[PDB]
Amino acid sequence: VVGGTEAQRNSWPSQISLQYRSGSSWAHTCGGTLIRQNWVMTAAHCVDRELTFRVVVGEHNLNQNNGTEQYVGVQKIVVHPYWNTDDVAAGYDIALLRLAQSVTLNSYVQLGVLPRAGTILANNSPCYITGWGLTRTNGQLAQTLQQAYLPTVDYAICSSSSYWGSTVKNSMVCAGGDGVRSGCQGDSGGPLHCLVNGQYAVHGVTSFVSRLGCNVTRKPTVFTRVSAYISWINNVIASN
Ligand SMILES: CC(C)c1ccc(NC(=O)[C@H](Cc2ccccc2)NC(=O)[C@H](CCCC[NH3+])NC(=O)C(F)(F)F)cc1
Ligand SMILES: [Ca+2]
Repeated sequence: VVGGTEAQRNSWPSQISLQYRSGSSWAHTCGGTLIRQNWVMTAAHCVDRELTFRVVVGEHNLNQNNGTEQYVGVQKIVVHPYWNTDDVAAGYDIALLRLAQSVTLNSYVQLGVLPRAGTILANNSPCYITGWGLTRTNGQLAQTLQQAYLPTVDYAICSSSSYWGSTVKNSMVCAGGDGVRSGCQGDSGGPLHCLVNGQYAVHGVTSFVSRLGCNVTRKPTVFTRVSAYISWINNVIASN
């Protein structure tokens, strides 16, 4: 998160860190959203490498014991059947991970509330992106969870010439684009939380930014529109 602020410890409890095994250690690669005590929603591109992965719920400071973390292994990865590694602009950048154990819910670990199927947010809707990714373009991971106020840019505006054009599809949410605040590498998979009827709901899964830089005027951060995937999500959790 470029142009972010430090999140309070309990503000966003459905946020997880997706980490992979590096030598004796574990490194953060992506965010996610806890959606069931044993299921995480993240972006499909986050698990395209065949790495050993773990999820950390209740995490705040990556590099420090918070006294609130639960570590759980990933048991099963279901990516969207239509996801293509070579074409992120096609969409379908969503995956579901079955955890090896059910996590315990407390004020640090909560399930994220999903939107009703088909819900589109009006332009300039109040949303927040959270994550541990790069705080500058080509910078470094944050060690505490950051948040940034990122209002949505609706599809007409976002798919216009000036903006993402043809690269954005109606299965995506655009948010931000002011050249100051943005999602950046390592925030992929994470939540875009939007305040709806007095309730925060997870409307985006972070998917991409520009090839030119994270915080670029008129190139909003792009998210998988979660409400486009509610029947697939339910259908996976029911069977698996
Ligand atoms: C400055 C220049 C090197 C530059 C190049 C690319 C970007 N970023 C990008 O275009 C964004 C990174 C990103 C994702 C989500 C949120 C924020 C940022 N990258 C993506 O869309 C890829 C998805 C690859 C799909 C194929 N397997 N994301 C990533 O792999 C991740 F996790 F590291 F962030 C930003 C800057
Ligand atoms: Ca920690």
